[PDB]
Amino acid sequence: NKTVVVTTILESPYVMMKKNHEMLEGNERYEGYCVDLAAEIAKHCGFKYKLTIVGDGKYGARDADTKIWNGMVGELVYGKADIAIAPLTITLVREEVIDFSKPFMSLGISIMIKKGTPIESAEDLSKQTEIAYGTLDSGSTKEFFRRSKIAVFDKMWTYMRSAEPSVFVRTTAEGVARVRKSKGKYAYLLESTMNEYIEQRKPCDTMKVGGNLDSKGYGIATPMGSSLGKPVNLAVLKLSEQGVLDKLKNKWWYDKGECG
Amino acid sequence: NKTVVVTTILESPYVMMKKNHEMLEGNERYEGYCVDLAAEIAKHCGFKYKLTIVGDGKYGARDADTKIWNGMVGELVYGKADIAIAPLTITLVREEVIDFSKPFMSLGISIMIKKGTPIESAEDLSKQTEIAYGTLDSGSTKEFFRRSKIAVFDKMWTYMRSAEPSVFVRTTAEGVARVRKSKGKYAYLLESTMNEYIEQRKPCDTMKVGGNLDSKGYGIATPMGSSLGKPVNLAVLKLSEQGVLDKLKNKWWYDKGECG
Ligand SMILES: N[C@@H](CCC(=O)O)C(=O)O
Ligand SMILES: N[C@@H](CCC(=O)O)C(=O)O
Ligand SMILES: [Li+]
Ligand SMILES: [Li+]
Repeated sequence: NKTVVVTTILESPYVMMKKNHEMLEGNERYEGYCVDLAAEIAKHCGFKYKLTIVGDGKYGARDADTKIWNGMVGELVYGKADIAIAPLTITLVREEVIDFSKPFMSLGISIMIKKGTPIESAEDLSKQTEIAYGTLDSGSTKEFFRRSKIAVFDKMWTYMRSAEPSVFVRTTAEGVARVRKSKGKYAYLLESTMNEYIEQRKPCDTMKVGGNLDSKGYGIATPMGSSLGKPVNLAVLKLSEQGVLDKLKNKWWYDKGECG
Repeated sequence: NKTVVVTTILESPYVMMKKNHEMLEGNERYEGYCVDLAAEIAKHCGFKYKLTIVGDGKYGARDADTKIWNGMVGELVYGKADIAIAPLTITLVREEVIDFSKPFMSLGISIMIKKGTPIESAEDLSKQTEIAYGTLDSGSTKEFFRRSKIAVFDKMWTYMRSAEPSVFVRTTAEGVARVRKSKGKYAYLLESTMNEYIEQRKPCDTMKVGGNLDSKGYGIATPMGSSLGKPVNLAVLKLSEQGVLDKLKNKWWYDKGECG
């Protein structure tokens, strides 16, 4: 029937511009883990689709004042897209307003440092002031710190929320640049999936340190009650069980890694 | 209103008999990760409940001939329990017949050996015949091997399905005993969660080797369409985000580990 509108986000290696994108149109402009996953889910569910990059470049948060959702979550809530296929964390507040598949990838929050930075853990970050640290805006990592009752994470949030200049970034790439350019004086808190990808990219100057701070998952999201949710969830489980999700992770993370 | 009937399974450290169980009655007979999780979910959802150990001691599989489900899955499908709170793997075939929460624990299939056994991987097992290996009956690990199209896992299944004497066991404890007693000539394929627990128990003679073979999760299950599913799923996500699931994992795996 109708073309399914897929909201997604330009986040490497999930969705990236193809080298020759300026000559290409439509879905062919893009490549990556989520582009491949969208093709697999569409094939299993039997729909045609159009990939659309979220206008505001955000994952999704609800404004405390207006109660309005932004980002990909907002695109689903307000009826501007039919499905989100992206590294979108399954969270309580989001689950209350959109539907999610079972997870297609497991992850947790992690620490990225410039190589040689003397930090091995969140506790280490929390006990010093020389090295600044922050998170992405409008996403689940920022919310993790804002809501935590665990002393070390509350201490980190109390620092981050009032730090000057701001420690928060608008995109993962801006966080990576800040780590790379800050001579060891900025560390970035981000999901293990993104951190592990970046560690395999030139110039090979970052690394993931410490254990993950939490354990959670990304899911494919649909507007609440959409008939697409049920077949999409069954497709995710099938792809998981057939080993396809594992093959795609290796393809986009490790197969052409650049750091040895 | 009505007392919720919870089906569960005696699998350490998820549900275990308390030391003084012979003097105790009802839910007080039991302790463990799933006993604590049931209490937390009941508190958040506001129900009273009765823990019941599944009669046949199985997780759940569908008989190819009769199409009848056994185990905890069968208890839900046939209306004998209201909810399953257990280390029950979220799988495609189960998702088609019962509802599941988002996962409360992440895991994958793994290899348990007696210390000193010269095996480091599934590929190693598959390329030799001196060391026998098998899985639990009536569960998701056996089904993983039976359905895999990946050459190494298909080769392992072709061996396991015809091995004599049988390499399959009825309970995890029987698998552990077979590893411990077989002088290095049996290796057991089981979920990483169970393997990591057993590695911390006396006599400290087993170990987990190699990476996990897959990535998946346990969920709380309800009969399809039950009104309990929605609040239970929101409770799982809340407990996840508050760090309670992490606290319970540490409590039952590591806090009183016996092997250093
Ligand atoms: N996956 C996150 C974005 C990344 C982050 O917050 O670190 C989300 O869905 O909000
Ligand atoms: N968690 C598995 C049981 C253990 C196994 O198969 O290794 C299930 O739900 O079937
Ligand atoms: Li939801
Ligand atoms: Li289901």
